[PDB]
Amino acid sequence: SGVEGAAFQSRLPHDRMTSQEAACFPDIISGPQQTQKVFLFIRNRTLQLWLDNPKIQLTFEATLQQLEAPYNSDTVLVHRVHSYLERHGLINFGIYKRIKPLPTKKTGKVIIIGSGVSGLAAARQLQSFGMDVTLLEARDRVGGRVATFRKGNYVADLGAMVVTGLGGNPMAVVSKQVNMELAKIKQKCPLYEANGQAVPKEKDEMVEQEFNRLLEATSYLSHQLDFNVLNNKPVSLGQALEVVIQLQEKHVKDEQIEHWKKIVKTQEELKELLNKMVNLKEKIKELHQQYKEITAEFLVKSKHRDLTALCKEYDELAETQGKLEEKLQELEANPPSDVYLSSRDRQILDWHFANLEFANATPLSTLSLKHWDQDDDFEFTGSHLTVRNGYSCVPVALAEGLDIKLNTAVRQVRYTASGCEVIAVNTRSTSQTFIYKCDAVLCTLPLGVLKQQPPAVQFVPPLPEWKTSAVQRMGFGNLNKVVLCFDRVFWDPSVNLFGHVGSTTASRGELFLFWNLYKAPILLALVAGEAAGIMENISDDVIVGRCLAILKGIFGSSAVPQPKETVVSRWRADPWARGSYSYVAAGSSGNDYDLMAQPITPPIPRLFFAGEHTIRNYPATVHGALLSGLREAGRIADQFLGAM
Repeated sequence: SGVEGAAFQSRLPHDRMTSQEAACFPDIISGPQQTQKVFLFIRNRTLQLWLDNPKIQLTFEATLQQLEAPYNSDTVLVHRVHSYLERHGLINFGIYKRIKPLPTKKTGKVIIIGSGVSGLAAARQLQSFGMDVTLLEARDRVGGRVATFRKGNYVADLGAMVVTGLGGNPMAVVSKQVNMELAKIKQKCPLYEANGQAVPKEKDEMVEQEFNRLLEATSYLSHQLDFNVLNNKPVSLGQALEVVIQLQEKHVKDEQIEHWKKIVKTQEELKELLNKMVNLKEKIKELHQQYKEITAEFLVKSKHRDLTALCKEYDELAETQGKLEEKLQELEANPPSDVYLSSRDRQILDWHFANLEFANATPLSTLSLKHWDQDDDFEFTGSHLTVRNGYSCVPVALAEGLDIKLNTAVRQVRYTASGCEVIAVNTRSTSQTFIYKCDAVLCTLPLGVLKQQPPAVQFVPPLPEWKTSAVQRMGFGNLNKVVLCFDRVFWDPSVNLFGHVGSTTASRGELFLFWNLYKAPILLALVAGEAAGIMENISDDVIVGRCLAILKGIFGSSAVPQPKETVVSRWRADPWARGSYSYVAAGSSGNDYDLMAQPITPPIPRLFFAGEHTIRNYPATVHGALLSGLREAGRIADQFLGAM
């Protein structure tokens, strides 16, 4: 399934056309199905060629000469496809050798705001399509939310760090293009309590099993019983979880009752049986007395079979009595769960939650119960890997040959029915400004900046109500890292990551997860959920000291030396960011990701948006950013260069 593979690795269905191709090739979709069959093979065959060697530019010519008969004969179609694929960044994207040198004559001038992966990506596309493009970047470096600390042999990612499963992941190609050393993440993640001791294999699995059950429960509750709104306010995921935990607590209390009742009842029965027995003892005494008084050869006979008969009664009860102490002692021995989760059990569960508040980069209570995982259906297949040599190798390589004006903070974007103006300023001398003119503006500003109040950059005219409203609706999270550079490795080198369980639900996200990813003696500590923001208000020294506390508790003092170097991120504070990444907030939905990507026109689309918060199916990711870049590059090329 080679050509079949290529289509999959391209997030496309190998045996049918997408609504897209259907739109661009309406003559085929609504025509001989025999042609559709051909179209696809051309598409799948072209991608293949590209994917089987993404280092060199795949051309229309090169494609045509590699297809086999009878395809190689339909020159036109091949072209039509190859073009389509290229325009939409499915081939010839990332970084490759050009066998067909760029034309000197550059048509159309577009300015890109921000030089993040989304930004660079589009930039390289618009330029390969022969347009005049310049990226204005506030920072004194490219990468944006991709930041890598490099000093000596020391390497560590302060921003994104994980690559999620190569299957169908565009980064896979890019990985190959920049020679980025990716290393899978070993699943073994040992958890250690507040005091420092590990968590027995058993509990880890138990509490974790419970963690999944709860989430599953909220999912059912949401997409089955439609419990998605309460008191007119949207239901958050944490809201559900807390409710689902409440119910579990009730079910336990309930089974404790029915048991206490079984007990008491069985104790009442005994106390009663015990009594009549004490009366039969009394009754038997009225006979082992009296009885012993000439007709006695029949009186003794009548008194005997009498007195005995009251034992074929008594010791008979001792029987249907033991059958109660047996039933009793047995229950008081097999009591049900005293509680749903112990105090310590709950702390571990909170770790799993915090671990989630990491993946979503926000407190569970702010997440939409219904849509927080709106894109689950789009995950790539494969093990998650980590960028061993620093995820920055990507943006750096992507910036090669581009016109990037670092230290240039944009403060105003003007767009009229006849052109655009981008006003920026030097971040080193706010006195001087710049007025770049262009036919189009591509805004890859983070949602965090777009949400800023007062506004970091001004739009003239102001953004539509429908755009600002979505911005205000969408969630933008925060996550932080603490980089600990040591001169020795006192941790387990075979262990990729290890957890630290907090003491309280509130602080469950404080340095809960430690990462061992690099060549040098380096550990990363994560700060998730509520902690994230708060911790930013604490000095590097203190925040580091607390890390050491944790580590020392795990490995023992004296075993944990002082860090020769420490790096602490504060992404919310970062004016060029204002948070880590977007998330579907309770009250918002995947539709806002679409509304974001929607271009703004005042008769012809002028202002365009790209970036992780604009790509609905692959939101909050480096690859998400990447695609949103290619996406707009294509959309813009179609508008300004039209057809090829």
